[PDB]
Amino acid sequence: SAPVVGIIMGSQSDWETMRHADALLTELEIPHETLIVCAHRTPDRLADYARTAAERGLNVIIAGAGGAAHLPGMCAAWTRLPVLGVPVESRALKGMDSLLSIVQMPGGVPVGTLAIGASGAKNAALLAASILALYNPALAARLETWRALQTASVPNSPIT
Amino acid sequence: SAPVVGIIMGSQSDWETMRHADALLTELEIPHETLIVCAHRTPDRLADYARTAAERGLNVIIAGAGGAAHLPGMCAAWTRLPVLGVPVESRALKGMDSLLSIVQMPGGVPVGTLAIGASGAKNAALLAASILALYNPALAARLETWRALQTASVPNSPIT
Amino acid sequence: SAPVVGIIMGSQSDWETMRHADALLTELEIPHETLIVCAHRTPDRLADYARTAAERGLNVIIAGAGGAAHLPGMCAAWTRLPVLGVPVESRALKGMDSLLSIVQMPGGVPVGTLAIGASGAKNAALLAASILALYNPALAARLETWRALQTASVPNSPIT
Amino acid sequence: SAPVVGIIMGSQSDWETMRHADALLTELEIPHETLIVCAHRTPDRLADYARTAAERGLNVIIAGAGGAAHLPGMCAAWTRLPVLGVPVESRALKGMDSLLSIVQMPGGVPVGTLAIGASGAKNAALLAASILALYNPALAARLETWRALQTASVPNSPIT
Amino acid sequence: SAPVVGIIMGSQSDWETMRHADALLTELEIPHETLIVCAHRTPDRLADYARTAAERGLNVIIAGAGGAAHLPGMCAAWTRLPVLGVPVESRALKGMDSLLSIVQMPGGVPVGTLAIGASGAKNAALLAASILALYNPALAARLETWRALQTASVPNSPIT
Amino acid sequence: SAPVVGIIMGSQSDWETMRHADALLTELEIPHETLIVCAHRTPDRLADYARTAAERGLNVIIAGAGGAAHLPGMCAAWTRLPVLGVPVESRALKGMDSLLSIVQMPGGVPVGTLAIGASGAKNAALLAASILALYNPALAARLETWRALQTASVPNSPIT
Amino acid sequence: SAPVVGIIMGSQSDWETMRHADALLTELEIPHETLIVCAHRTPDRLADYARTAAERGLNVIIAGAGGAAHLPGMCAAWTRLPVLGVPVESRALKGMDSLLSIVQMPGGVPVGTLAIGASGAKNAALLAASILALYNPALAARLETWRALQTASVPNSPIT
Amino acid sequence: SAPVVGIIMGSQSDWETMRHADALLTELEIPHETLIVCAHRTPDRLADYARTAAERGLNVIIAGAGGAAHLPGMCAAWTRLPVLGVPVESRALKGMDSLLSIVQMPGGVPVGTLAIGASGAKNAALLAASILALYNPALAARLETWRALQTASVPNSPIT
Ligand SMILES: [Cl-]
Ligand SMILES: [Cl-]
Ligand SMILES: [Cl-]
Ligand SMILES: [Cl-]
Repeated sequence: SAPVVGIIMGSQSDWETMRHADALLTELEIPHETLIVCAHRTPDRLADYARTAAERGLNVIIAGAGGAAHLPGMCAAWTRLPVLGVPVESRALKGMDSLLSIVQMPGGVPVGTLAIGASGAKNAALLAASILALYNPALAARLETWRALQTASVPNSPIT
Repeated sequence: SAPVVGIIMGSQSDWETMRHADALLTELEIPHETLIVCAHRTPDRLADYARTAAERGLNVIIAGAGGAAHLPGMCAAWTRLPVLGVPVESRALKGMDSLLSIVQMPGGVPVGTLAIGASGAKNAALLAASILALYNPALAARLETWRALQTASVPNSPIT
Repeated sequence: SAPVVGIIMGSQSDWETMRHADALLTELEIPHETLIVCAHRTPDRLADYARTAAERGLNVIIAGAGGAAHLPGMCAAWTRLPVLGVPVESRALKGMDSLLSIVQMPGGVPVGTLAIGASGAKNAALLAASILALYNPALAARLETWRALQTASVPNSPIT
Repeated sequence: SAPVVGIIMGSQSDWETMRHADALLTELEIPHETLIVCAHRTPDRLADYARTAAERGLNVIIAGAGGAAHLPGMCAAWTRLPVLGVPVESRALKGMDSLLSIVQMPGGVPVGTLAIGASGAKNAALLAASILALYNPALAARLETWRALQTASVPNSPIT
Repeated sequence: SAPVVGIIMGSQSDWETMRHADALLTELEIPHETLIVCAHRTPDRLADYARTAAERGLNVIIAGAGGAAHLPGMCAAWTRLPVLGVPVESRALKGMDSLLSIVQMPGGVPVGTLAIGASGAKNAALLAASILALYNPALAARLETWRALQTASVPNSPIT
Repeated sequence: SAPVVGIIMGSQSDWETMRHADALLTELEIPHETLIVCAHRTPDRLADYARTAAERGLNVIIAGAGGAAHLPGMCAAWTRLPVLGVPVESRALKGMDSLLSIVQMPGGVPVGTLAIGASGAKNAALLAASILALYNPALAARLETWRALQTASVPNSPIT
Repeated sequence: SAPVVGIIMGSQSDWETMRHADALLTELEIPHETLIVCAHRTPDRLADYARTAAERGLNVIIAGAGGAAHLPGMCAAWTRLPVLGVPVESRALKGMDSLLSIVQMPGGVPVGTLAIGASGAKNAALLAASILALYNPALAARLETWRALQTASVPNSPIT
Repeated sequence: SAPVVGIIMGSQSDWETMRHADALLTELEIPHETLIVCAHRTPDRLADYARTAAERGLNVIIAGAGGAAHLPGMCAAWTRLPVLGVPVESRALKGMDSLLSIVQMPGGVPVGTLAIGASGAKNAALLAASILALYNPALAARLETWRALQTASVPNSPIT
């Protein structure tokens, strides 16, 4: 069926991180698309992607980028849809540049930001799912089952 | 009308920041409740608030805290609703402690984090609006008007 | 005999760090328990653990967590017992997120925080021992012997 | 009555912060002494203070310092009593130098570290109280009352 | 005369900083335009400004922004002209977010970044002048005079 | 033909980073020279290099250094030419010392600073090319072709 | 008497900090000179000052600067005298840029670095005194008196 | 002959760094001693070492430590001799805790601080040599020869 979440990232090297978002949406049976869109090298591609997202039926955009990470913020500038941002870990500054470049958006143009790295990618997918679950009772039930299994699966003591 | 967004904050001192979220929801005519809930000083109040949020009809929770800011994360631990986190600027570390203790959530329990301070409070309310707009056409139109006015009102040159 | 110290951690991956606390309590013949309790994935488990700790005869809780590290702080919210916090080293931010998330507790709910990593785990055990030694003369004598041996064992010059 | 807690600080300028520890111990009626002891300017005063603390009847030492804050760590070097460290906010680096120079102790000589500033001073006194409460039933009851009042006094909504 | 340098900034609040660039270009008699252009609130205004800059006769663009400062980078995405970036000091993080989000550009789309604040604004105008001076002899002479006066005017001893 | 760009660096160990600047100038057929000049070990060599650069026909200087990185700044003190600075990644502080040592120049003596590491070296070359392209139509055409190919070469989706 | 210590600083604004070095040398009756020398705006003045320091009879140089603080390091490049560096507190980054750009010198050209701000200025003068005291018995006695008075004058308890 | 420089460090693991100081003193034929002295585990050893250093004929102390690095500062508290501090690189925080713990000494008790790691150890030795060279003409000549060879040995271009 048509995608309701869009996962976008600046480059192939981002995929090692963003694949965890993709996996989780697939696990929760959320139809989505996964694309490369680079804010600095393909800025017109980004403009077109973001401003047509709503009319294309997307409900949430998950965007990942590292370094001077402008992809989530510029996506949000062109869409009214909620945009979730994943800071990709950078080589020198370990994602601190990614984090600050994404989370520190000015008032008026939001990006809901998740943790640096794979955890943030997973949680962007989960946050997107909790948003969609507000209107989709079947997904809401799957998400509840997922959260309940997570809780039940935590062991009671460590292995030495 | 029954609140569909809950704004919670750790203390009265957070209100200077979180009032910007409250004002924005009011401007967009989003029914909401605005409460003090402290993860450390009132942990049972928090548990009850978060675990009953969904059955009370809340759709999104906005949570603001500073320092070792645990309020958004522990709220997300007890609800399947989307939780948006606002790092409140702390005295010594200028909200960097607030930011890291909110954004760096483990995979499995997300918090959509906004900028440190008033800007983040305003954006949490806007992000909450964009989530609700997915399934409220009248609100989607008002949000569209809000973003259009923001864009159109930016001056073309500085005043000296 | 019944445990007087509880060592808790969010996950198996924390054990590589927290095992040093366990080893030291065993060395000093301090009866203890070692458990996994995750603040975000098992928040009700945490609530029950912390609020029954005193009646179960625990005297000190040592809690380790990394990233948005909320386990020590939320433990302290539910118990009047002293809670000692160990920041576990995180991948991207090297435990700085862990450290700030733990040490920056608001006035009214304390967590005595130790160094990032294995050193902090060892010192949490030693700090717990110095607390217990205030009422336990045999342990006080063992601790004094331990500190004295540490001092006597420092070499006078390096090996080239 | 003879002091069971010693509060020491590097200088008069630290008092603005450490007075919060003094006030809390007084509120809980914990006999204590409040002194200036500087690791760098009065190192022999420090050596004598710390090495005689236990035989003088002290149970816990609370030590506050800023900058290259060596007072808590060197105090712990000379006593087997639990030492709690308060990072005082420094002018330039806002207590980040204070924090790192206190919390990052080597394994073998612990300092239980609290938050930067007044909050950390208050919490050091509370942590000291929770330690003493383990073997003083009357004090344990007063601490229970203190925490219960803290929890109950948190307002339910912000004042505008 | 037609502008050969464009100074753009995200908002009126940036003017306190960017006015130093404007004053310097005026002092050196470099024809320029000074405009407000916001990457997030006016992204289409930015796209148009940057993509037409060269055909409008601009030679250098100076762009100032704070927080998640995306203005210089997105400007460079759409022009082949040299873009110089001025990190504006932000309230919470003192321009460290501004700095990292401007300087850490991916290979392929450069931004020549100057210091945080007024100094960086002044230097962006001076750097723009040194670029134009390469092919404007009269301006090169005025810049030489400017640097010579700067050097010669430094006092030999402090005034008390 | 005679060099119009000078690439300088403090040591052989900088070459692993600065070679990317060299490669890009060669790709764009920009005549250049590549030298070692160390601000601290050969300060008179630096003084002579920088103050004769313009008369030798250089148009732009690209300077790379790490740690207490003073080579770009001191180069700029002695020339009126535009100086572009590349922070070389340092072992302990990952180039943060390099970055701050270079970008934070006082008003009056500019250094256009690029990203930490290989990306910054590549972009210094590209920034130098965009400066030269202002007066050199053939190079301007090559640069435009280069930017256009960069944009066209970005893939549309990632490889799993 | 001829100066044996040179105090140099980048600008008049540094004097608020460096006056503490000047006052201390005067108190200890160490003949000195106090001058403005800026690495970036007056690089030839710096070269001449540093290379002639030893033949002019100077024994120690104290150098203060903020931001990209290159003054101490470039001074050490041109003299074999010990150079002591004072990081002056900068507006945005609170002297962290000053600190890193001074302390992180390459092996081969040392700068003995003191604390950010007035404390570092005072300590640079004291460190210079302790160096001169090695071969001036009268000064060694005055320094001994100074340190003894410092130690003895520390109060025993805070004033409320 | 009797040692005139003392190199001290907290542990064997510091030797990997401090060996570079030792090597350089030996190269310059400066008689020295090299010892382990740990501020926290052997505080009385430190007190005795530092307060007898001058009467034992030492002229300069070089002290290295990592983490909460108190060895240089506490050494300086007990001696009037110049004390040079080397921040040893720490595992989690890469020596930033070491650096701040050492350099941020309060006014009145100086530590001349060098770079994090091997470079700082080498430069502590060189700084110690420049201090001793003020009174020792033969060493002064060796140091000048050493500095001159360093300068002459810098290559003119990199190897590809
Ligand atoms: Cl804003
Ligand atoms: Cl508080
Ligand atoms: Cl300036
Ligand atoms: Cl001070």
